Amino acid sequence: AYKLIKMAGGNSAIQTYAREDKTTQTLSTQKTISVLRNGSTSTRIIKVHINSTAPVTINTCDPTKCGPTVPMGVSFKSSMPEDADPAEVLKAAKAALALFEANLNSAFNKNVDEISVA
Amino acid sequence: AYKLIKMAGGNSAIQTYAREDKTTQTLSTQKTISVLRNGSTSTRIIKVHINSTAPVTINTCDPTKCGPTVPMGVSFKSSMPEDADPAEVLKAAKAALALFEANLNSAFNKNVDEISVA
Amino acid sequence: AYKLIKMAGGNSAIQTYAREDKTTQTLSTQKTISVLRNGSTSTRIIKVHINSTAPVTINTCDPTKCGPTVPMGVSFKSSMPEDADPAEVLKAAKAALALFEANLNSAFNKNVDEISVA
Amino acid sequence: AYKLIKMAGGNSAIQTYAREDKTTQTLSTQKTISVLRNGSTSTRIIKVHINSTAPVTINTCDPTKCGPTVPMGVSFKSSMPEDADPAEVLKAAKAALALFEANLNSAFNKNVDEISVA
Amino acid sequence: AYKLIKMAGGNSAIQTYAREDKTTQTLSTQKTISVLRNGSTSTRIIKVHINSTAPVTINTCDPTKCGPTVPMGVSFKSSMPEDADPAEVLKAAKAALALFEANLNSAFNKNVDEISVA
Amino acid sequence: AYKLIKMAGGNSAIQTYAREDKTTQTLSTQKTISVLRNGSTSTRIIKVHINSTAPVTINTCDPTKCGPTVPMGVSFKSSMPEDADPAEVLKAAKAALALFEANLNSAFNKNVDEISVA
Repeated sequence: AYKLIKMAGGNSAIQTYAREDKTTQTLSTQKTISVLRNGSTSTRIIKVHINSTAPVTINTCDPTKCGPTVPMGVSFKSSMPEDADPAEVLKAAKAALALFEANLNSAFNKNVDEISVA
Repeated sequence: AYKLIKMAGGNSAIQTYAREDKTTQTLSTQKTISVLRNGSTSTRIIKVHINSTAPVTINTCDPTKCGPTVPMGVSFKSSMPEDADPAEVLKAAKAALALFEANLNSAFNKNVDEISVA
Repeated sequence: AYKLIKMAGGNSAIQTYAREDKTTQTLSTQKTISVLRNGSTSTRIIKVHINSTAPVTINTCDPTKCGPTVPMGVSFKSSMPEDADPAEVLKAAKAALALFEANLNSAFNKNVDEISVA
Repeated sequence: AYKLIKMAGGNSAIQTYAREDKTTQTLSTQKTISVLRNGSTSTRIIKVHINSTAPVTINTCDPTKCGPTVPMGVSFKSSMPEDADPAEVLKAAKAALALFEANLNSAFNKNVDEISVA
Repeated sequence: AYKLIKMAGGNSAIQTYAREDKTTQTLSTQKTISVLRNGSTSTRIIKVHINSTAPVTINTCDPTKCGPTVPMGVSFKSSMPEDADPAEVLKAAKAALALFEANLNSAFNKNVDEISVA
Repeated sequence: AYKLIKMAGGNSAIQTYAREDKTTQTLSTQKTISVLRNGSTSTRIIKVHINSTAPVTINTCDPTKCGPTVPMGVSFKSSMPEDADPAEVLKAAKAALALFEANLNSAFNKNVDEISVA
């Protein structure tokens, strides 16, 4: 139960947030608009990028003597024509993620031959 | 209300599925392992990549839904050293996605100053 | 009966908005400052530029409204040295626009010999 | 309460007017027709240009000893396919202008995040 | 009593404001973050910069009564590592400012053997 | 409550003080005068600089528990022509400082659309 407050940042397109408790855990959201034209017609391509990271100490069996840290991260990206419906690709993506997020650190990729979407 | 069946493709430690009824909607899951060495210490880095896309007919002039197709896609990526705990990173990422999910196709960026979690 | 929301673009001291319901209709406002030096004296010149455009499907043969799109646009520009009074210039410009507004698309020029103001 | 009478001018496309009271305040209206063809089809592009200017003396704090003058100007431009409807782009442009015309000389561009159109 | 309205700036790191009555009187706020890497531990260093200026005109007698304009400004700067306590340096700075504030425009300075802090 | 005792400085333009309790916490006051020659009239320009700092130690875990020391500081600067009135720029700067003061050590910043001045 915490909240991520917006950080001072240089870019206007990117919003950066840090966790109130641990200002080492951060999150970043960015939106990009692109233009793709066929002949005379032109359509907008909206791209979203959300990145949540925190540092994690490399050495589990060490005495935690400020061992060099590696970023641990979870990222989300979205690219779609304006006013398209991501509802179904999101449902599918979330269903797939549910199979992995238990084993997101365990180097074990189960052979799944079909994924059921709710 | 549907299921993603593994497509008749060569497994490359990358598993690609298509939706049973709409085989245009696809989804891919891969896990890879890297080795990060800092001095004497070496640690394994688990990297998951899930992708869920469908084609979208460009909003066109015809009453019939006919036009060039642009891919729309939602992608989730995850990189962390083995046996780390991404619980809080995932929680924050999911809260941010909850904020931006309706606006994934909006072409307008909502300026929020804090993101409440858990 | 609608509002122009500022689009998710990088502010360049130029503000670009799109219409909320019809995001094809856009509008841009910029203000710039110049310095005009005549001999010893230097004065600041304020320059405003407002642009309001929408795409227009070319009048075509099909019953469906399908054809190449040409931009239609109305543009207002204003340049004056700082603290000047453009009240009367604006008044005359507005009277002229009132005369020509119905004929902005006419391909016929109305020959008027006087323009009444205020 | 004045009127702009037509001036002697050289061009037939451009109508030039001067104010009766001050023949230093002037106004000019021009209409241009262009042709844009796709394949066999061809369409007219009607462009209107209205420019209202007056000279203004540079030096406010001077004794008004015929200081060199700079033109202060307000301009309007219109470009659209023949028989298109500028009604909405005009409404939007006028709504935007209303925010600026108070501060047309004051070098201050307020951050406006949305413009309401009547 | 007045309000500092936010001006439209291209840079998102700096927020600029102008007084509603006098748009010549302005104020800028900027926060920036620096990383100080000591060994394998990086610490965050927060710098704040507030500036409040307005143009003052130096009247000099002249056949043509226009004199130059030079800004008068009050600036505040701050720099400290994250989660440090500025309470006491603020109190001391404010007491010194209290001594000098009356005489900011006066070119007088007297030896002060001690400054009493609240 | 404490007293800033005057330290013994070689330069007479700058007066330096140290807190009686903590001689590590210091404060400097300096006033300087500049001449601005416009034609045959020279005008006096008063600049004041107050600085209040103290050393803060960044604790970083290490086999040998000694971390580096970096200063935290609050700075005030002022510059204006003689006999000008800073009352309003001071009020505005103080209101902005009042907003940012709590968050001087926090790395958070939220968009503020206006600052209300007393």
